[PDB]
Amino acid sequence: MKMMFAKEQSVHNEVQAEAGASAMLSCEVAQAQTEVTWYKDGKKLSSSSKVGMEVKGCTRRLVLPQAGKADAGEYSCEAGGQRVSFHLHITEPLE
Repeated sequence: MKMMFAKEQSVHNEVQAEAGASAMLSCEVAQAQTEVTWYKDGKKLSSSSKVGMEVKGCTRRLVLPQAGKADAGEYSCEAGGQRVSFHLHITEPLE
């Protein structure tokens, strides 16, 4: 049991942005680091060539430095008892 409590990165609000903008919805577990089944509406998690999905030793972080039209939608994450609610209303000025 480590006392390294990370700053709460588990977003839970509705924020908008532009196309190619930088959206950030990361989930960090500082307790019984349980695997969390995360999914976004429109973005399918692959390797890393498309979006910037990295796997942290502790939890996982959904870094998307290009919030686009196809990235707009609702984000639902089911963590060990905790959850993330991040609604991104992105714009389409680019492509």
